[PDB]
Amino acid sequence: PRWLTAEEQLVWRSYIEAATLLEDHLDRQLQRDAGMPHVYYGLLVKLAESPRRRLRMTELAKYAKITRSRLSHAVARLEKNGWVRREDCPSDKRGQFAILTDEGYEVLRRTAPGHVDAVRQAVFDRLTPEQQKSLGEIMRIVAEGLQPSEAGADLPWLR
Amino acid sequence: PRWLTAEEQLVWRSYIEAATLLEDHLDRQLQRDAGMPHVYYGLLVKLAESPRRRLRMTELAKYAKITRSRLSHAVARLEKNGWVRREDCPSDKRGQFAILTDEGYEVLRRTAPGHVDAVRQAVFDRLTPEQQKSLGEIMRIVAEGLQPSEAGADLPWLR
DNA sequence: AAAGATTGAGATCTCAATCTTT
DNA sequence: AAAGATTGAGATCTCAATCTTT
Repeated sequence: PRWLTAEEQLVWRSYIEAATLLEDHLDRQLQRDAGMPHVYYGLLVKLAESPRRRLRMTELAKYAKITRSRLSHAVARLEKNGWVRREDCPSDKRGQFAILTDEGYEVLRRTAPGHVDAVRQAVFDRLTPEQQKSLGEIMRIVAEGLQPSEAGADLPWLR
Repeated sequence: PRWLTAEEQLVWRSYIEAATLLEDHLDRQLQRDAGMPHVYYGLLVKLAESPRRRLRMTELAKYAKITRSRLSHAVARLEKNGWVRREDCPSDKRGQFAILTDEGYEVLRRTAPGHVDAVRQAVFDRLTPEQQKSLGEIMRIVAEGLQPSEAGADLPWLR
């Protein structure tokens, strides 16, 4: 039997709040200004960044840190509104590509500045360089920790 | 209305991943070992901590940083499985109390150690004291920033 | 009216089952 | 068989509408 010290509780509690408030603030900013939730927007960003604006489903899920299932549903929804389309992998008749359409790229161009502001104002404008450095070192460890290479691990995109 | 440096962009990414992986890891740990998602478990923890193991709805929402709507739905679900019950406020026939049942308390006693481990292994076991200090200072600013007292704001529990 | 809280519908996420291809 | 990916059902969250009490 362990437990958390009161000091640790304060750290953890303030993490939980912050995260829950950020996701809320950003989801809302994106739902009004761009018509989609934060996770979806992130998918478009990752494709926009990819070679030929495309990425195979599992690779997309891996970057997003979500499950293939969630990704499929999300891309059905994004395909419906025309921001994304799908193609077959030619060498492997099993794979599928998610490709960002022109119109999808135009929604990023239209909305990103808004979304960037919101992410600035909530976070980066409030932290000294030292803490920005410190935040990234910290989250990278937490992330690294939760996606080890070790064999039979429970990674979302391998679910 | 400036741009984000590439460094800042990378910090932000690694934040998003970490958070998305933690919520995933903890939701799953709590869904198997305790039969409920992380946010719900939090509600039980806050009541367990409260005087008389009870708290009025809006107060509960304010601690949890969620909306009243989400809270009502969540407490219907917790009431159904018997971990929570409701009472009327006697002075104000408008208010409602959320009270943690005995059996609900027994689910915390049973599961907390598991949940604490999972939160240790993912986070605290991986950070030096300096970074634990640093994390809390950082998130507390982000949180404080997103819930100002200054009236014309969009706080979940006031939605 | 506004405050406290709930409701139902539709959107999304999770889980398990399924299909095809390797 | 396992890998890549999708489906549908049920669980949960959001949004707007609603009800009761102040």
